[PDB]
Amino acid sequence: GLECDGKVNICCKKQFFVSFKDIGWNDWIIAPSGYHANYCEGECPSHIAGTSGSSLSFHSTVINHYRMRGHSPFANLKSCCVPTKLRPMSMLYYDDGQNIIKKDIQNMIVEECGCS
Amino acid sequence: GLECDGKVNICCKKQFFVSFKDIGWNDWIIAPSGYHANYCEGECPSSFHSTVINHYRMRGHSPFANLKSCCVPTKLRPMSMLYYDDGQNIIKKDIQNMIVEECGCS
Repeated sequence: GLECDGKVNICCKKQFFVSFKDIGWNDWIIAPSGYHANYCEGECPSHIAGTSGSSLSFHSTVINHYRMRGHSPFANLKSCCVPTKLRPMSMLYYDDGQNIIKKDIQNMIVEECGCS
Repeated sequence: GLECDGKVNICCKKQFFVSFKDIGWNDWIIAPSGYHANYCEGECPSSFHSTVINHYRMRGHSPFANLKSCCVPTKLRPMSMLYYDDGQNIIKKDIQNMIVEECGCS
């Protein structure tokens, strides 16, 4: 996907450092202390609706069929800058099961952004 | 997530069938003849990742304060497709990101 930079106002990927101390979950999360989660933000004008960087999925291609030619409700449904690919991250934490757990938690890190 | 009925106002999956004959794609796509593509619709009012973003938005934090949460696909499934290629060979291939399987708030 696109990453933000000087003069990029459309949907793009930016950094976002998560501190577990800062949000008060350092009591249950042992490791890591904080990590690069990233995030997505910016305008989704119609000429990039549904895209994920320089790819357009098959699903997004069907939706754009309807949107390009103004069918309802697809002509109206807004397009939003959102993660389209995320990665898991190993975490060590206290869980209710009563104990300390290590496991890959899915969907922790934004790898690619796209327009819904 | 949820599946839309006509009652729940929160983000849910809307069932939506597409015929390839209908939209003119059946000259390239041999099989299947259509499928349930589905889509997302519904409010995202007041994912680990989305979770942490939500935390900061709820504080007055000038990064995420104005960042709107949207109803978007959170899982998509592949489907087996048979189609002609740019050399008119019949190709059988799993195509990814064909079906919206679940919807969530961003």
